[PDB]
Amino acid sequence: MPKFYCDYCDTYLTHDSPSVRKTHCSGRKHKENVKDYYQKWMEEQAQSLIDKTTAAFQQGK
Ligand SMILES: [Zn+2]
Repeated sequence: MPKFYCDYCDTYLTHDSPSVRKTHCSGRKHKENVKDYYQKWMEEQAQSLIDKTTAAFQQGK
C-alpha cells in the first residue's frame, strides 16, 4: 500500500516513509486538528478514544 493517508486531516500524503509520516505528525496543532475530524461524528462529544490512539499509536510510553 504505497502513499499514506491521515483520516484526522482528510488528506492524502504522497511519500509514506518513516520520516514523512512523523514529519506530518510533528506539530502540537495536529492534536487540536483531530477535534475537527470527530466534531460532528454524532452531534456529541468524543474526546476519549483519541488519547488511546494518539498516545497508544506506536512509540508513546
Ligand atoms: Zn494529520
